[PDB]
Amino acid sequence: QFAKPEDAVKYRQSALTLMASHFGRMTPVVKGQAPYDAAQIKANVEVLKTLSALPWAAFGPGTEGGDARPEIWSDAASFKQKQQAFQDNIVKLSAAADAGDLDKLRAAFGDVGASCKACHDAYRK
Amino acid sequence: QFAKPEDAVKYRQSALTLMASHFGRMTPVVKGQAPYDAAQIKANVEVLKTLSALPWAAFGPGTEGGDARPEIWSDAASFKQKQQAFQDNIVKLSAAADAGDLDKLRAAFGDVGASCKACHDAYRK
Ligand code: HEC
Ligand code: HEC
Repeated sequence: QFAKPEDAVKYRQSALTLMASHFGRMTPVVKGQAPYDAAQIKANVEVLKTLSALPWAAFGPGTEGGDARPEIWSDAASFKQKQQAFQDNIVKLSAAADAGDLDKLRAAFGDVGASCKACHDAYRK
Repeated sequence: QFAKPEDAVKYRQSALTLMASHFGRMTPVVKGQAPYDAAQIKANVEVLKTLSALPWAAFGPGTEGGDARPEIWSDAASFKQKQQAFQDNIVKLSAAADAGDLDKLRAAFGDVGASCKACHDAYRK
């Protein structure tokens, strides 16, 4: 699916846009601004779970481009910990949503958001 | 998530790009050009299933834009049948992949592809 590096960039940017839309739309619920519908949030977090695993395979060898910093590949072990932190946080978010626990969902959501920002600050231009 | 029509366009384009990548990468397997790994295809078709439901909510009222033709909204019943045909075909593809049946997977894949093209020819500029 990624014949040229531009194809990997296009795919990962699309995946990250979708992941961001499914994460960000839950902000009002975790802030108490909109009612918590546990079944709807559980379904949305399943979509996010699915999406959250997709970008990383499109940052393979020779896929420099987009707004991705070169240190993703020169500091691969460190990038892998930023990715793992995020994926571990998605597991926590799923656990909270599957249990229908709003207080745990809020904590997990803030952990996910902090991991998005940590990777942005180190590896996104 | 779609405050302005441009946000709905961005989301749906991202979803359609991902859906296309997960569909298209199975072409060599259904053509007999690459070995069929039933468990890998089952996992990929689950991703595609997930993705295939996402664009349509981003073609709501007042979301004209992108390469979407206006007849999506002026002929809504007809667009809904092109969308349903495609989603019905994704159910067939999932059934084949879950059963590990390559011959059924090939048929279902060609049905999905024909439904992509049918909607493209009528509703994509
Ligand atoms: C590193 C491990 C990351 C984590 C975790 C998250 N993002 Fe990120 N993001 C990262 C990179 C290296 C890039 C640039 C990709 C490129 O090749 O250009 C991005 C990009 C985005 C984007 C823009 C996508 C686009 O349409 O171009 C968005 C909206 C984005 N990232 C959001 C986002 C959110 C909401 C995250 C947590 C849920 C998140 N990212 C995690 C690196 C990493
Ligand atoms: C109507 C019911 C559609 C079906 C079924 C499929 N697609 Fe489509 N697609 C459709 C429209 C109206 C548009 C334009 C969206 C816009 O606002 O611009 C598209 C677009 C695409 C794209 C381009 C996405 C982008 O990055 O801009 C691709 C790659 C695409 N469609 C592929 C595709 C495939 C592979 C499909 C079947 C698996 C498929 N589409 C179905 C309408 C419809």
